Amino acid sequence: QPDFDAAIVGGGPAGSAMASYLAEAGLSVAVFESEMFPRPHIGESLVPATMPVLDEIGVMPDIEAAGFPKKYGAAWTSAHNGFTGLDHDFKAAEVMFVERDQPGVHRDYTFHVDRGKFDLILLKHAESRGAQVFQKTRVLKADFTDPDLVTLLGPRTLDFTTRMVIDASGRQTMLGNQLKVKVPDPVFNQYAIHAWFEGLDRTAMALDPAKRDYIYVHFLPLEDTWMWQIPITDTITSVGVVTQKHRFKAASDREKFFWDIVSSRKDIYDALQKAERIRPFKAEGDYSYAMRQICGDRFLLIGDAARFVDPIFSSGVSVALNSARLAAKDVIAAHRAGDFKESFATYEEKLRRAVRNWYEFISVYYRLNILFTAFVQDPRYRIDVLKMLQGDFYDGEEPKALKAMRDLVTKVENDPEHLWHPYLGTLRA
Amino acid sequence: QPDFDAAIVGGGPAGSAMASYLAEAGLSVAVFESEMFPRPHIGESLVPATMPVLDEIGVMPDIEAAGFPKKYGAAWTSAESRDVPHNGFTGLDHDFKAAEVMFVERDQPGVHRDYTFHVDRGKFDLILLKHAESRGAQVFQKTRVLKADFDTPDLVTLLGPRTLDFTTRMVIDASGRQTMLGNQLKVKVPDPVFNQYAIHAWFEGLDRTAMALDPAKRDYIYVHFLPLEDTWMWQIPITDTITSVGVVTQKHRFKDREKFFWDIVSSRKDIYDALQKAERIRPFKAEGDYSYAMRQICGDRFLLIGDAARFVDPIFSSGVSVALNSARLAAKDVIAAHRAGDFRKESFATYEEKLRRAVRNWYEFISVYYRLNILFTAFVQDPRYRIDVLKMLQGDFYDGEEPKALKAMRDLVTKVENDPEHLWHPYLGTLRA
Ligand SMILES: Cc1cc2nc3c(=O)[nH]c(=O)nc-3n(C[C@H](O)[C@H](O)[C@H](O)COP(=O)(O)OP(=O)(O)OC[C@H]3O[C@@H](n4cnc5c(N)ncnc54)[C@H](O)[C@@H]3O)c2cc1C
Ligand SMILES: Cc1cc2nc3c(=O)[nH]c(=O)nc-3n(C[C@H](O)[C@H](O)[C@H](O)COP(=O)(O)OP(=O)(O)OC[C@H]3O[C@@H](n4cnc5c(N)ncnc54)[C@H](O)[C@@H]3O)c2cc1C
Ligand SMILES: [Cl-]
Ligand SMILES: [Cl-]
Repeated sequence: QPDFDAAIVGGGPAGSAMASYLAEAGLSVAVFESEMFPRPHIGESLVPATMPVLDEIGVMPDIEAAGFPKKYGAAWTSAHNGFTGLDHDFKAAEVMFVERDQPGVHRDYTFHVDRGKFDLILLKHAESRGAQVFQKTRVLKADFTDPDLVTLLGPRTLDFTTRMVIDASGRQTMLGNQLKVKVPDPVFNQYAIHAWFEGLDRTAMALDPAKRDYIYVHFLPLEDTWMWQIPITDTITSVGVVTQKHRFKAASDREKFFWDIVSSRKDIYDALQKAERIRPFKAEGDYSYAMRQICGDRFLLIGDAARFVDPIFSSGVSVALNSARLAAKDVIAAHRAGDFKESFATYEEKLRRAVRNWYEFISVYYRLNILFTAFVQDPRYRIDVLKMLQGDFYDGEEPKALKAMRDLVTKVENDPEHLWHPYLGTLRA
Repeated sequence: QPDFDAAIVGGGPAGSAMASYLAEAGLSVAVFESEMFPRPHIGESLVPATMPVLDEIGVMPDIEAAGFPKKYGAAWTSAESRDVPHNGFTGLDHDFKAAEVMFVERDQPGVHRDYTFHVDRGKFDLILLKHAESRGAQVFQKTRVLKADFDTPDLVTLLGPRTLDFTTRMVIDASGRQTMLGNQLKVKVPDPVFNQYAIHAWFEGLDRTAMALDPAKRDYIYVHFLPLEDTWMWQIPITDTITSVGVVTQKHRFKDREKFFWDIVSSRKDIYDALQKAERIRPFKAEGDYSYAMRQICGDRFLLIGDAARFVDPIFSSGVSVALNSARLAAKDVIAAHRAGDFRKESFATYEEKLRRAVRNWYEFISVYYRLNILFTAFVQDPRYRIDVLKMLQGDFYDGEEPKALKAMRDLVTKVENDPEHLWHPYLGTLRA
C-alpha cells in the first residue's frame, strides 16, 4: 500500500533523468521540487558525456528545439621546457571535442545552456514518460516501518509513502545532512561570484571568430583564480570569477570584489565594461564535499547530493546525468526483486571510481595552474587530456593523462630549480 | 485566520493575470492549477487588447524574450463563388473572397506598438504563471480544486494521492472551459444557437505562403470560411518552422476525426498541397461544447473570470484578451472589496456590468459573421465602417458605448432577413440548433 515505488527529492538534471528512466521501466515514480520552474541555476556549459544520456531517455529533440548555443570546443587564455604545440606561448590554448572519438557520441557539439529552461525541459519530459511531479513541494525529512514516509507545501504539511528514496537535492544535500555523513573537503574551498551580461563582444577574447562560442576559462594573475565565459544566447553571456574563500574573506562586497579581481586583466575588464549586466550578482560557496555513505537501506544519493568538487571542467551536469543512469539500473533490479543497501553496490563502485578521476584531475589542474595550457596544446598529452575534458570517466582503466600530470607535478614540486617551479599554483590536494 | 485573502482556481491567462494584480496590490494570493506547466492548450493568436494588460502587470520583457512570432494583421477569406451584388459598398479590393486588416490602422488607447503575437500557449501561460509567483502569489501546480465549500471563509477542497483544504475570504474561478463553479452552482447555460467543434494540430515545415494573399502576409492569421456550410479553417504561426492548423464546423456534421480534417482542408487545393509537404508534429486534438454563458458571474465571496464566465466562438481570436481584461476589471473590484472588508455579491457589480456589456459586443459581432458573411466582409473593407469594425477586431470592447458599426450591421441583417426578395437574402447563412 505505498503511494510510490520510488520518490525523488529534487528535480534538477539528476532527479529528472532518474525519474524518466524509472517511469519508462514501469515504476510508480514521484518527483518533489521545492521551487517552481523555470528557476535560475548555476552550471551552464555541458560536456559531451551528457549527450548519450539525453539521447537514451529520448529528450534530444526537445533540447535541440530550445535553441541553446552549440559548444564545439573549449579555450583557455592568460597574460616551454620541451613542450610543443604552443603557437601562442601560455596566453592561449583551444580544443575541439571532435578531435577524439568518444563512445556513445555521434555529434560534433554539445550545448551551453540557460539552466532555467534546461531543467524545465527535462522535468516536463519526465512527466510525459509517466513520473508524478510536485513543484513548490519541500521534503523536510525521510522518516525511516516497511516503507519510508517523506514529510513535506505552503501552509500545509503532508506525508507520502515510498519503498525507495532517491536524493537529488544537489548542493542542499538533504540526506547527506539528515544522516550526518557529509564531509567537507579538507582542502578545496573556492568561492564563485557570477552574473549574466548582455552585449559583451565575445570576439574580443577570440583568436579566431569561429571559436567565440567556446567556453573560455581565463586564468588571472593571482593565486588560484580564474574566470569563466559562457555563451547563453547570441547576445547574453554568463560570467563568473572563482577564487579562494580566504581571498574573499581577506577583503571586505560581492560586486566590488568581482570587479577588483577582474581588474587584474585590463582587456577583459574593459571588454566587460562595454556590456550591460542583466541579472544580480549571485555567489556560490562551500561546495566541495563528499559523503561517507551514498546508499543504504531504501535510499541512495545521486548528482551533487552525492558529491561535488569544483566547476573548472564543466562536468557537474554530466556527472548528475550519468550517476542517474547508473543508479537507475540498480533501482530497477531492486524493484523487480523486491529487495532494497547491498542492492546498490554496483552503482556505488562505478560512481566512486568515476568521481575519483574527476577529483584527481581537478587537483592537478590547480597545482599546475597556467602550466595546464601546455597539456592541452602538446600532442603527447592533448588527446588523453581531452578524454577527461569530454566527461568520459565511466571506464575501468585509470586515465593515462592523470598519471602523467601527477608524476610531473611531483617532480616539479620537489625540484626548486625546475623551470616550471615558479608557476605552480598554490592549492594542493 | 484564513490562509489567503484570495484564492484563484486555474492558472491560465485569466488566473495568472488576476494573481499578479492582486499580489501587486498587497493581498495574500494563491493560485491553484491542476496541470504542470508547460502544457498544450488551444487559443494561440492574440489581439492587441492583450498588450495593455501585459504591460501594466510588468511581463512584456519576459514575453518579448520568448521569441513568439509577431502578428501585424489578420485576413478573413471566403469560398463564396456566386457573383455578389456590391450593393453600394466599396473598398472591396478582393470582391467578397477576402477582407484583411493591419492593427496599426487604428489608434487604440493603451497600445503604442505595431504588433501583438501568435503564441505557443504552453510557453505563454508558463511565463505568466511564473511571473505571478515573482510578484508575490503562492502558486500550486498539479493541485486540483474539487469544490468550494461556502457553507461555514471558504474552504477549498483539493494533489496526487493526497487531499487537502485551504482557506480564503474570496474565490476567483479561472477554470476556463472546465467551468468549475458554473457547474458546481448549476448556473451554466449552453448557447441555444452555437455549438461548433474544432479539430486541430501542429505541423512543421509548411510553406505559409501557400494560403497567403502574398508572402509578405505570411505572418498574419488566416481564416478561410465556407459560408454555405458554416465551416472554416485557420492557419496560425507558432515558430518560423511550426504552424497551428485547425478546422471548425457544426457538431452535427462531426456526429475518424483525421479523415474529416483533411476532407475539410481539401476544399482549398493550395493549402492542402502545402500541408502535404509538411510533418504533423502533434496528435489531432478536438475542442468542443465550447459556447455557453452563466446566469450569475458573481456572488458572496466568489466571481468568475475568463472562459469560466463565458465563451462564444474563436473566429476573432479574442478569448485571451477577454481573459486578461476580465482579470483586470475584476481586480479593481476585488481590491476595493478587500480594503473595505466586504465580499458580498454587490461589491462586484461594476465588474459584472462592464463584462456583460463587453461580451455582448463580442457575441453579437460573431453572430453577424455567421449569419451574413458577405456583410462582415463588406464592413471590414468599406471605409464608412472599417475603422469602427477594427476597434472590435482589436479586442477593444470595454469602454462601453455601443460601436456604431455593430448597430448598422444588426439593422441591415434584419432588413435582409425580413425581405425575401432583397438582393443579399440568398447569402444568409444557417446554423443548426
Ligand atoms: C558547466 C558547469 C558549470 C558549473 N559551474 C558551477 C559553479 O560555478 N558553482 C557551483 O557551485 N557549481 C557549478 N556546477 C555544478 C552544478 O551547478 C551542480 O552542482 C550540479 O552539477 C547539478 O546537479 P543536480 O541536478 O544534482 O543539482 P541541482 O540541479 O541543484 O538539483 C537539486 C534541485 O532539487 C531541488 N531541491 C533541492 N533540495 C530539495 C528538497 N529538500 N526538497 C525538494 N526539492 C529540493 C532544488 O530546487 C534544486 O534545483 C557546474 C556544472 C556544470 C556542468
Ligand atoms: C478552438 C479554439 C480556438 C481558440 N483560438 C483562440 C485564438 O486564436 N486567440 C485567442 O485569444 N483565444 C482563442 N481561444 C480562446 C482561448 O483558448 C481561451 O479563451 C483562453 O484559454 C481562456 O483563458 P482562461 O485563463 O480563462 O482559461 P484557460 O486558459 O483554459 O486556463 C484555465 C486553467 O484552469 C486550470 N484548472 C486548475 N484547477 C482547475 C479545476 N479545479 N477545474 C478546472 N480547471 C482548473 C486548467 O488546467 C487550465 O490550465 C480559442 C478557443 C478555442 C476552443
Ligand atoms: Cl562542474
Ligand atoms: Cl477567441
